[PDB]
Amino acid sequence: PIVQNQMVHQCISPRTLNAWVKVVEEKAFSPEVIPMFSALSCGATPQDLNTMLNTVGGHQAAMQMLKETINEEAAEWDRLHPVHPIAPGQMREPRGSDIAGTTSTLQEQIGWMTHNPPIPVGEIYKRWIILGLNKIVRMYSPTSILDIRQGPKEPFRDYVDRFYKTLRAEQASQETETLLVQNANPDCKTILKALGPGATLEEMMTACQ
Amino acid sequence: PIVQNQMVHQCISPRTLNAWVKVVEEKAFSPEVIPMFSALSCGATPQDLNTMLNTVGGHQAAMQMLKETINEEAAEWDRLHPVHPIAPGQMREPRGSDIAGTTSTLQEQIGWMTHNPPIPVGEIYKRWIILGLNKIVRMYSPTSILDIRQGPKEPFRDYVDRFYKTLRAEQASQETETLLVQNANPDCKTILKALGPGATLEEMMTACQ
Amino acid sequence: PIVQNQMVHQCISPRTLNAWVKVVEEKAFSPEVIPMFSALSCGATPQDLNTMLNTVGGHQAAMQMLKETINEEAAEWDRLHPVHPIAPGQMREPRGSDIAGTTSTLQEQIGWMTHNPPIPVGEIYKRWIILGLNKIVRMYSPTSILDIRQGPKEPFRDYVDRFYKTLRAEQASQETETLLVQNANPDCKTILKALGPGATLEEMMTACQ
Amino acid sequence: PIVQNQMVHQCISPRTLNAWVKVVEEKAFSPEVIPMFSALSCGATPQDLNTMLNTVGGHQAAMQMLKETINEEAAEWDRLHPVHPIAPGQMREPRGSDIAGTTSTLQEQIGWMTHNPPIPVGEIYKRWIILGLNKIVRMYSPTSILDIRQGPKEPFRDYVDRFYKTLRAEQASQETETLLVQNANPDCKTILKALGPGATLEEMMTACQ
Amino acid sequence: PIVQNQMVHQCISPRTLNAWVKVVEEKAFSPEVIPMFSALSCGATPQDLNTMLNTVGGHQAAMQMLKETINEEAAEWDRLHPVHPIAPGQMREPRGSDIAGTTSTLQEQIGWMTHNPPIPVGEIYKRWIILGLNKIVRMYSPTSILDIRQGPKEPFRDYVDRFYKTLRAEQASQETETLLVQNANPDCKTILKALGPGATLEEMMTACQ
Amino acid sequence: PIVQNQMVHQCISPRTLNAWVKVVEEKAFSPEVIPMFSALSCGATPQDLNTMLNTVGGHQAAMQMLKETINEEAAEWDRLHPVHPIAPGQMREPRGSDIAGTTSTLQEQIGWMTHNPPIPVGEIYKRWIILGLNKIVRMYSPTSILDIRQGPKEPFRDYVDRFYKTLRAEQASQETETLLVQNANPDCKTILKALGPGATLEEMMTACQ
Ligand SMILES: Cc1[nH]c2ccccc2c1CC(=O)N[C@@H](Cc1ccccc1)C(=O)N(C)c1ccccc1
Ligand SMILES: Cc1[nH]c2ccccc2c1CC(=O)N[C@@H](Cc1ccccc1)C(=O)N(C)c1ccccc1
Ligand SMILES: Cc1[nH]c2ccccc2c1CC(=O)N[C@@H](Cc1ccccc1)C(=O)N(C)c1ccccc1
Ligand SMILES: Cc1[nH]c2ccccc2c1CC(=O)N[C@@H](Cc1ccccc1)C(=O)N(C)c1ccccc1
Ligand SMILES: Cc1[nH]c2ccccc2c1CC(=O)N[C@@H](Cc1ccccc1)C(=O)N(C)c1ccccc1
Ligand SMILES: Cc1[nH]c2ccccc2c1CC(=O)N[C@@H](Cc1ccccc1)C(=O)N(C)c1ccccc1
Ligand SMILES: [Cl-]
Ligand SMILES: [Cl-]
Ligand SMILES: [Cl-]
Ligand SMILES: [Cl-]
Ligand SMILES: [Cl-]
Ligand SMILES: [Cl-]
Repeated sequence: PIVQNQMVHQCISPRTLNAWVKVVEEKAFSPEVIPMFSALSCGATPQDLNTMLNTVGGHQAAMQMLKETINEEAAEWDRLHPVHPIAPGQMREPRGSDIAGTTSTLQEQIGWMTHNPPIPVGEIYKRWIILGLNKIVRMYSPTSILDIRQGPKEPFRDYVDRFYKTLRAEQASQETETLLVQNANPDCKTILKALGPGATLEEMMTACQ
Repeated sequence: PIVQNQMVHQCISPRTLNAWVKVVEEKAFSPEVIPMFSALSCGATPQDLNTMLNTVGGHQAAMQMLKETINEEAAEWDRLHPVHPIAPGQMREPRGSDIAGTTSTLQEQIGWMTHNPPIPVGEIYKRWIILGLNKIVRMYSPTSILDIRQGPKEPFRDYVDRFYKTLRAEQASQETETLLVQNANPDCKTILKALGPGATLEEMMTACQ
Repeated sequence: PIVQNQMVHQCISPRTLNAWVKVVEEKAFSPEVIPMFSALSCGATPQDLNTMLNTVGGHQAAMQMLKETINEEAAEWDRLHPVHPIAPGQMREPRGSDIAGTTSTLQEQIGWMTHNPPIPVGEIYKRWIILGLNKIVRMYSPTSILDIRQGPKEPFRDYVDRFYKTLRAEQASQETETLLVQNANPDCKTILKALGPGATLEEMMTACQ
Repeated sequence: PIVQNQMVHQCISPRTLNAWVKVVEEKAFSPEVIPMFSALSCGATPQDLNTMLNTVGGHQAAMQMLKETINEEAAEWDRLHPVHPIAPGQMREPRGSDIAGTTSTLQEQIGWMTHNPPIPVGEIYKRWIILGLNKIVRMYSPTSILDIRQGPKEPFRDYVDRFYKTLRAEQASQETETLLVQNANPDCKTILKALGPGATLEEMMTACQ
Repeated sequence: PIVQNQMVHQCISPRTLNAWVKVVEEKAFSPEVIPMFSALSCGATPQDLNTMLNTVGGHQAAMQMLKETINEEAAEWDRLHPVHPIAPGQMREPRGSDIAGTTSTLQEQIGWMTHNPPIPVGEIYKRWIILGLNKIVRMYSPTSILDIRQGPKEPFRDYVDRFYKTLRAEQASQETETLLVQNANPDCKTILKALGPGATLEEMMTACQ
Repeated sequence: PIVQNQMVHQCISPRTLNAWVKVVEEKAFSPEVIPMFSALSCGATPQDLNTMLNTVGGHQAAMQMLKETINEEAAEWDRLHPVHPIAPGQMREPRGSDIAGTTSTLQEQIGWMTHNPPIPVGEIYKRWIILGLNKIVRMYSPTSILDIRQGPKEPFRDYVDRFYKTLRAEQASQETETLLVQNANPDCKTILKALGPGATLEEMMTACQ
């Protein structure tokens, strides 16, 4: 990544590398994997981002979907930012493929990211990757919120956990009280109805405790 | 977070990230998880705080209660601190949503936290989160102190552990001798009665050892 | 804690935090936990010390005894050092509750600890905590030294280990040859008697090997 | 490796050393081992690269293939860059065997890598090694893409994972929609045929979900 | 410990603390524990050395022998270096109890160790401790070298391992070919006799392979 | 070790210490242990090298062979470099025993290693140790290359792994195609014969796949 000390390039650490590999091995593409990726790739160059994605073994259906998303965003970038035999020793303008690190060198990437003003190719590429990762999360979300209904003897708290877990995956962690009540079991629904509208989640959970 | 070297921004470390994820996985929302969160988020930006909260998988009923608490505190902040097309290159005043990191950039957050004098948006947001976490702890406290009574053959020490464990959860670690005696078993109660008032916990525990 | 680079404040590390939590989980309040706490809290602010104590789940009977000890020492501090509407921008004198971190801010704590000359509130508070921890160790010491006697077929070395383990807990690691001999079994006692007085532990152990 | 602070030599870290040894022990020569090697050997001298390769126990058939590849590339380097009793205290030009670290000292390697302009012998040697590693990956790829066909009751997602896993190994992670459809089972093939051409992978996977 | 940056005091690290605790837990007082202690206590103050010794739970017979050894060496130090109401703001001369850290403060210890010329109280105290540890190792050595004899079907290599393991413990790793031959089994003894004198260990082991 | 910042002495790290102990515990004296030792002892003083060797428990037959090798090399050093009551405050010339750290202090070792020009006693001693370690590896190599022959149903790849593993141990990783073919089973030998001479290992392995 690029870090302070002056802004200088640093090697990706074994700790960072292992942390990413392990979270994928344990969590696959549960929603919480996205903010972990984002956090672990803080200051990342496009090379660093490709490194992290490449260290993943398996999950290749998802990674191909990721590739396709990246290619679309790169095509759109080029449409919005067309580049014009470059002047000797001068910084060239990055194309989509340069941002994704397929046609740019590390030194070029460092040049853009540390320029004044910077062309933040690390942040732009991360944005495309996170967009692709959110799509994978939505695809792999196993259950519709319509099918999350409280069991006859399921504690209300356990039901609320499932409801908001499902909502998070279906929306890729991007921001329902009435539906929560509607999908509650008849005993807790009666109690929640009696609370009326404007009840907080805390109050609803206390009531069905 | 923001740290010294001059006050500069640093990437959240994999060690910090993993420590938070693991403590939640092992301890859920036992009271001791709060001071761990506070300690692990030392110097945290609002982005860092959202990162830590987002890395948590599951417990989504609690996180939604947390969200609601944050939104209330943000609404109250705006009521107390209304903001007035900003002057070119000047620092704007943070709204509630800027403190919670939904409408502020990392650079803006860095600007407020390192300003002279600082607008400590990291500390303000942490305060709202801890307030929400304490409510979760109180909600998930399984037992009333009224039901913590010493067993006929339960060692006094074991009883005192349960009593103060329960008191801590019920009060979210925010600061009873008579009730302790009252809920003791008849043999130890007789002994403690004979000690009289003004006995320390140490003396009470020695007496029923 | 406060450390050198100039004396500056640093965030407590995840390594330190986890080390303390784990040693308590594994060793409870065996004597060796005290020097570990002292070592892990090197340079600690009162906030850091409260953090470490708060990260402990369970053992709440002991922590309440710790609280009581802290409150006594704070009351005594105030008796010895009474404080007199403070001058603008000037350092106030710490009360007992400021040293224990209940009524002082981190910035105030940093101010006292790094002042010239320093008011070492971190060291003063640690002293009160260690005093409380030593009392817990003495309370939880399961066996009197009077009951540590060598078994008929127990190796002398194994007996000496138990004797000095017990002595350490009973005295909270704060500094017997005749009693060691007296509590030895008849065969080793005969041999040790024949060595006479002035025998070192090494010589005694060699003799009953 | 060589790193910034001025460009200076640093000892390879135990963390780096162990990370490489462990990834080989767990993953052998699965494709994802290559980007891990590349990442762990960031800034590596030829000595460092030989160190990492030498710390591997077993897999000696592969390492001999690696040796042969390195020797070929070294022979080609010498053909392209012939060297001409060197001037006192002056930098000599590296031969193939100097780049591979068999006939060069660490100090010479440091001299080339930190020269102005640099002769990047660490990067040149890594390139030869990665070339050899990609060949090992292609050799050890157990299955042809022609044999990856969707099972009668195999979920489409599971099939796509195998297809792109196989494609990655066969091509050593160096960059098929029609073949994917062709190798799908009759039920999903019917559905995919009906989507027509121009369908993204996402759309194809949604359709056969 | 005291380290470079100027010679400054640093807190003992959790890594160092845990490494010492664990090596004792796993190896007790096998000979190899001594050089580990010495290495882990590099630059240690007397306080640091007491910390490390105090973090050990159990083994209290050995630690009491250690105490006695330390007290003897302290008594001898005072005999050799008698100290003479000290001049204001001046460095006092350390007594035995100051070197062992029972009557000296950390600041005094830092003063002696970083003085010009230094009074290396950390190194002097470590020397006394290692002397005591070597005695513990000799005491706990379970077997005399006279009882290490090669089994009828024991591989010569396995016998040599036991012989030199025993010799190391008996001598506390402080520096026999004829005895090695003498204690060999009749078949290997015949072969070694035929080699004659002046045979290296390598040659002897090859011969009885 | 000695490292850059100016060349200064640093304490050997707990990570380094543990890494060496563990690799020996897991790998004994498999060939790959040598480059690990070399890598872990980067910049090592003779004291550091003795530390690492001393932290090893067991394997004492091998360590005695190591001792003997070191003593021979020290004797040869003295023969080649005889030393001549030294001038006050001046650097003395190191003897063999000074290089091996038996008669030299750490400060003397630091003096030689950081002198201009340096007398690299750390590198000289490491060379003697590695020479001794290579001999141990050759001694403990369990199998002659003459006995590595492909099984009737053993995959060619598995056979090549054994062949080059054996060759590495027999030669202590110091640099056969005809012998590889000669020791292949009759079916693969027929195929390899038909390839003719000049076949690479890759081609041979593809042919017998
Ligand atoms: C964790 C989570 N669950 C969801 C369910 C449905 C939709 C989105 C989500 C999210 C992501 C989610 O909303 N995460 C929060 C952080 C957070 C996490 C946990 C508790 C409180 C705050 C976040 O990133 N931001 C910017 C945020 C902050 C305050 C209020 C609203 C949003
Ligand atoms: C740990 C704990 N148990 C409780 C039970 C009921 C109510 C609150 C709690 C707490 C939190 C709790 O009180 N923690 C203590 C720190 C502490 C922890 C353990 C032992 C001694 C001191 C704390 O944070 N502060 C500021 C404090 C310090 C000294 C006296 C009183 C309070
Ligand atoms: C470890 C231990 N066991 C005891 C039994 C009864 C009373 C006290 C104790 C102690 C604490 C104990 O005495 N620890 C020792 C350090 C130590 C530990 C182990 C071996 C040698 C020295 C200590 O802290 N100091 C200051 C000390 C140093 C030298 C002589 C006497 C005391
Ligand atoms: C991971 C993978 N699977 C493959 C299958 C066939 C051929 C090659 C491969 C690769 C390597 C692979 O292509 N890795 C990608 C990084 C990557 C990994 C995972 C998802 C998205 C991007 C890469 O290194 N680069 C330079 C790249 C970046 C964007 C588009 C195309 C290529
Ligand atoms: C490891 C060991 N085994 C022994 C058996 C009997 C007596 C002493 C010992 C020792 C300690 C032992 O001798 N350790 C060696 C280091 C060493 C360890 C292993 C192999 C080679 C060199 C040592 O510390 N020094 C100073 C040394 C160095 C070279 C020659 C002689 C001594
Ligand atoms: C790993 C190994 N196996 C062997 C079998 C017989 C003889 C020696 C060995 C060695 C040591 C071995 O040769 N290691 C290689 C590094 C290496 C390791 C693995 C693959 C490619 C290169 C090495 O140290 N050097 C200097 C080297 C580099 C390029 C060509 C030839 C030698
Ligand atoms: Cl893969
Ligand atoms: Cl979730
Ligand atoms: Cl608790
Ligand atoms: Cl091998
Ligand atoms: Cl103990
Ligand atoms: Cl040993």
